[PDB]
Amino acid sequence: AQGTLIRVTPEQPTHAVCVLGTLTQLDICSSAPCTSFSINASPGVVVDIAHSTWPLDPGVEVTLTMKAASGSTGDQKVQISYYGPKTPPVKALLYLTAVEISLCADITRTGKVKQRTWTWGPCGQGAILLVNCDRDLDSEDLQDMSLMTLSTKTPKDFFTNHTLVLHVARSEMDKVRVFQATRKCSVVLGPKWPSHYLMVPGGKHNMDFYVEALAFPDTDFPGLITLTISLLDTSNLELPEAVVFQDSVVFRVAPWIMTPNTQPPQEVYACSLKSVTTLAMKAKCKLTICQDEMEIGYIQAPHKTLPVVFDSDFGYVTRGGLDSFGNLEVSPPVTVRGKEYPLGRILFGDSCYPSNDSRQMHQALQDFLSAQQVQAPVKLYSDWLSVGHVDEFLSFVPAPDRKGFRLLLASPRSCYKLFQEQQNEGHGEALLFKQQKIKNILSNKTLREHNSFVERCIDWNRELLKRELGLAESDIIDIPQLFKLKEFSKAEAFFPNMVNMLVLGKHLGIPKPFGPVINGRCCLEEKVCSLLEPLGLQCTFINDCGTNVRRKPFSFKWWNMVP
Amino acid sequence: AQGTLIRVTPEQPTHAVCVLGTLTQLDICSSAPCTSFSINASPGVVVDIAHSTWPLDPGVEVTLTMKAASGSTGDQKVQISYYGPKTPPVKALLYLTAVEISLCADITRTGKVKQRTWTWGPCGQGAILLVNCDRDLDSEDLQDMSLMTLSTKTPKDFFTNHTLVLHVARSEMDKVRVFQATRKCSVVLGPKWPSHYLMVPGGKHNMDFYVEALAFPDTDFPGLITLTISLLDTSNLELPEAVVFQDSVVFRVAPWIMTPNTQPPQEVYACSLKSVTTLAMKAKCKLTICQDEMEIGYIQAPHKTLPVVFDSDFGYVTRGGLDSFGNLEVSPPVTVRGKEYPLGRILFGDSCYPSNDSRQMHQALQDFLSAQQVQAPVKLYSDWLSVGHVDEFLSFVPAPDRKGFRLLLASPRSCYKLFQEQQNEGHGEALLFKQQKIKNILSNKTLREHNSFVERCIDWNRELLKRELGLAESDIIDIPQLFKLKEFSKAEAFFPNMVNMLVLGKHLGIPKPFGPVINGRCCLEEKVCSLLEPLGLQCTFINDCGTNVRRKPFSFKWWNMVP
Repeated sequence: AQGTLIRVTPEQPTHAVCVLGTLTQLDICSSAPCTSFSINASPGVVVDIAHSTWPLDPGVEVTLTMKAASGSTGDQKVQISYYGPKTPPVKALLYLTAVEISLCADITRTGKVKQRTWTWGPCGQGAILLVNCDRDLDSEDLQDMSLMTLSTKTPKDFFTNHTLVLHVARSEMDKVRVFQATRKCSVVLGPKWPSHYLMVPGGKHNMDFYVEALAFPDTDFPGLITLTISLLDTSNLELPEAVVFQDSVVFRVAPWIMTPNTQPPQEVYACSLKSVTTLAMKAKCKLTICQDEMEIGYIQAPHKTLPVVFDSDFGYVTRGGLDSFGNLEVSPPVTVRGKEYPLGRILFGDSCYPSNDSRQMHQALQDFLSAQQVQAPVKLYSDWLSVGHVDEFLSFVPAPDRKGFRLLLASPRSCYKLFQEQQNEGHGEALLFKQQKIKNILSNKTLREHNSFVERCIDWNRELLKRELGLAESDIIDIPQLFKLKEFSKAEAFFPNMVNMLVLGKHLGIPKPFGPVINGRCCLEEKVCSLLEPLGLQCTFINDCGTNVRRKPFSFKWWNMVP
Repeated sequence: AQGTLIRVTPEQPTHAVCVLGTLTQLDICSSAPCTSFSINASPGVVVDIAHSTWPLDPGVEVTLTMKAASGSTGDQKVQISYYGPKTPPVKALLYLTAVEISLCADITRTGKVKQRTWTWGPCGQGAILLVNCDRDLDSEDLQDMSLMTLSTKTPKDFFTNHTLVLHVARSEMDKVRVFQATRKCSVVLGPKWPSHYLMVPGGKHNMDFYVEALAFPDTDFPGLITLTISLLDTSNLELPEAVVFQDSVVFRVAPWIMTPNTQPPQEVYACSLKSVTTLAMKAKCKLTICQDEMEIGYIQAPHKTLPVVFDSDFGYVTRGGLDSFGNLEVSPPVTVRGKEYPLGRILFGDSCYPSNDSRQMHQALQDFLSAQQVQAPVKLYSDWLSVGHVDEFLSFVPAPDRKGFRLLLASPRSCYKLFQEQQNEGHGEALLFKQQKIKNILSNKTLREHNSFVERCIDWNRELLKRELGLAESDIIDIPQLFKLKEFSKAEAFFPNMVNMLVLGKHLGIPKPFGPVINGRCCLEEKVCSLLEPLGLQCTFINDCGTNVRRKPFSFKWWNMVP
């Protein structure tokens, strides 16, 4: 393991402490007389040595390991006999005192307290801390926190000459807060003070501390917070305190995680019309009435997962229009050229390159999402849309076969083909919605070029999503949809944007495109179903849209990922 | 590689560009009639397809690759023949225009311009940028910068319908600056503007840009800066510009690197006595006269390495007493449990745990050194010394055998033994320097305890350095040295701190410890030589210390490391 080096002499005896679990090396030649030596000691001390030898080479390795906490000070002895030529010299005396000092937490992400660094994966190590989320003591308010325990086994009179201090680095104090459990609970470490003395009794004992995080990861906080325990010697009243042994635990603050439409819906919210309440109903989901300016995510720790709302028993964060959460989505779990993204991959749009007229999500948001590493953000292209949200051109719906989902991309092409197949059939006179006929729309050269330009933007995202999400054409479904360049050549929907749907599990709430009515049945409405129904989706069309959807957190534990 | 997807139809012909080096996929069924199809095209187009097949399955993969830049627009054709049952249908027409667009730099760290991400190591990829260091155009001022070249091979009339733009992300614009070489040089990308239009002529051409970094890595700058090139289509005067192809190069800003005493000295500096000029003389090193408040390091790029001074043709940085560069050192190259540290490992001291009376190096410095990753900083314990510099208890000198160096640690023990061996011999009356006799010093119980406490602090660093630098006792040498606790129980040297030496290569300038004179020869002075000389060091003692030492940069290229 790790440890110290003791120096013994024929001069006088040496007193020293040895913490169970550490490597105690012994320096024998330093103040030695005589050519060889012999080591004999108490039963509780296993004196192992290599090149138990007899020479006096300073290359000899004499390490001691104690087998258990002593009952009193100096229970174990180590006698160093120095002999040589034709003499029987001195015997160096060493009185050790073994103690047990374990600062331990839930390093095995299992909700139960049982290599000095935090490591990802299912075969990794490291306790986890949830950030404290609250807008404006005992278990009645400490189950959300992380338990850390300090157990000690030392001789009764041990803490008359040694004192334990618990500390955090000054650079991390403003990010954590530790509570001491008196078996009330008072704050011992925090933004205020970095260190604190523990009042610990000799013998077998152990106190509980409760830790919480005060900051999600961010551009200036990787997410690790370290708590160390120091065993200080204060046996000499004159000299200052001398650190005898340190040990620590490394916590990692849980990231904020977004939830994709492929997750079972748990609750829908709406603001002050009721096609949605009938939908949630069929969708086996709850429904409660009160604004799409926030996104419901979740933080998760072995001992507790907890919904957390993100705006600009619910947590909150407020980091801060491409600049709104309506331009924020998440792919479903996906694998790309090997690398596995179990929690999906966050999708948010902006522009191809920066200009005097380029919009983008505020840099403080982008940097934040990236800081949570677990869903490695992907920049799409949406700046081409008047409003600018990626939801205006994409969507994800649950599938029952391939990868388990399907990418829906708006598609002007799929609509011209549909209106064309419609004209050929003799319905070129059908009215959409001024109200234009399916043939004027088709003959409109100007409208045609516009969509042709939109096809380009969406197609550019088709390839982007294909690369970053590792998708295949077989994972994509083009939904017939038209567009029109209005404001500053920016794009708007030429009719209810259907790909801007409320995916509530397996039941979809799609905007009704009052399109060309054939056989008393809108062709678009009809086409959309012939694309989704064979997948199991239940298409229902509504008219207009303020809604949010709290969804079920991934069974997969974010910390088992391997970013 | 990476690329686009073209949609052809029997309707009309499709025109499109294809950049050499990209994957051009073809969508055939989208607007197809008829059950099978056939693909035939110009000689310059290698039409490869898999399940050249005949079916009409949307699972068929038809990719095109051009063999070379076209001479005019639409030099290559691709004819899609759609046939089936008992019919001979349409032939879809496609006119492609191949162009060459390579934005390339020195991705092979070789000083010569020849996977879209920056990677470390000897088998890695990624150009390197030096930060601009200057205190207060042509090659006369552009050899320190990094060359980036844009080569193009397109038909003469090509840029009448397409325009190239060079950009940096807004989040990195304030960290880079790009100059355009007109074959004067003017700024095109920088803290001011993120994008810029290139005025590029059709045919074969290539322009040079010169890049420089304006910020070393830091807690808010990992060190990567990305420059992308966009090929925009502006063939339709109505619609906005449409990105056709993007490519980029990823630069990494050179870290600031510190130089250990094991490096050959190149120049010593001193401020307004001359034992040092005689020393540099024997040391085969230059010498120039004018303050130890700065540290001379270096930045290094394949095309140029350049000395850079660090304070609070020389570069400068000013990030901002444990808080001074006198508490800053660097181990020599060393290997620890496998992990290799070729540029050494930065050593800087502070305290064991944070207190009301703990000192430490300003957090902005610590964070800075870490940001340069190349020399992964190690925190030692020095807060116990009145002044607080790690140089007061350690030093590194060049060795000719083992790892190539030797760790020198001050050692009160090595001095008591030496003064004791001296007393036994009958010199217990020798005067040190009030002037105390070698026996009063030895009998002094209070002085003895003090040093005993210092032994503890140094011994705690002995184990720290052993672990982090992977040292062995055989790599350490205790220099006899005494201490005394004065100011607030803080430590000071009980006689010229010898381990605070000016290692000028193989020639050492050690503080003279006017110690007990035996045989007309100070015992300490004598002991120090019997420890160093057999290693090749030339010990010379001076009396007191303002000096700095610019040293030779490691032959090893920092970017070949693997942090």
